Amino acid sequence: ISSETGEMGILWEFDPIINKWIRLSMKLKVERKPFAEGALREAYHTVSLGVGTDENYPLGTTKLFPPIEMISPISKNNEAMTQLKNGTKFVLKLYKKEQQASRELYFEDVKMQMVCRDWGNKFNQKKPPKKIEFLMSWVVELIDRSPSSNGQPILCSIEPLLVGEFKKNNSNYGAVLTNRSTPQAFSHFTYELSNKQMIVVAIQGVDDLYTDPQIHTPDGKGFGLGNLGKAGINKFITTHKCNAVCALLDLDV
Ligand SMILES: Nc1ncnc2c1ncn2[C@@H]1O[C@H](COP(=O)(O)OP(=O)(O)OP(=O)(O)O)[C@@H](O)[C@H]1O
Ligand SMILES: [Zn+2]
Repeated sequence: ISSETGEMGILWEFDPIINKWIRLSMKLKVERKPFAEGALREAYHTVSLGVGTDENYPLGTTKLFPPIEMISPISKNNEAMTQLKNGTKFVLKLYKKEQQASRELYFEDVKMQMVCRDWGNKFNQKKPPKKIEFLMSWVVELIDRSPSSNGQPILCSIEPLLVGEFKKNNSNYGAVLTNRSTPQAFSHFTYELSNKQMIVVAIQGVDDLYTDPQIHTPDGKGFGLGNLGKAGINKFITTHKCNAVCALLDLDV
């Protein structure tokens, strides 16, 4: 953590393999205006002023989210310390004018992204023609900012900066928006290999470095408000045509 000058944040990293959140602190400097926006969020260029521990910001005043038993007591090891080290340029995302964004939802979005990141590794283990990867994402509590009209602290999510032409390959409701095979085959892979317990769609990013994915599950629970359940899964099916990569992976037509 550097001096000076920016704003402090509590930084949360989820680690799927121990199934725990890792709580840290960082300092960051964010541009006043967004460089981009989509249906739900605005994105801002940001630079890291370093990552440190959470010692100064005691947890549990009580009523915790995430609850204490979901939090690692040790945080010495994490991705943030290298990927957001001092001087790193990265992206910060805020929900637009939010009504429906509870605290739990931000953590849901980050966890969802980490799950998708596991699916990417699993896809890559089949050695397809093009490997894929999902970016890290983290929750940040912007503790230096005045709480909202309702007294909630300001939350956001952050992720690495993608350099290149950002493209959306499918949506979370049936749209197939480019001719590329790998993104559609990856979505189908997740459906079949999960035994239809889930699907990853809204495959989008620069080349095969993806971010902002969306998972549908049949019960429609969790995975944020973009989880459209069976309906989302079925929409994907109606517009999906298998391609050579699906064939290479031996997926059912
Ligand atoms: N990591 C990144 N690096 C560079 N640009 C990004 C990155 N993530 C998002 N963007 C840009 O910011 C825009 C909005 O971000 P994002 O897609 O995460 O939110 P959203 O648009 O609300 O989600 P959706 O469009 O799927 O509803 C994107 O459409 C893209 O132009
Ligand atoms: Zn297919």
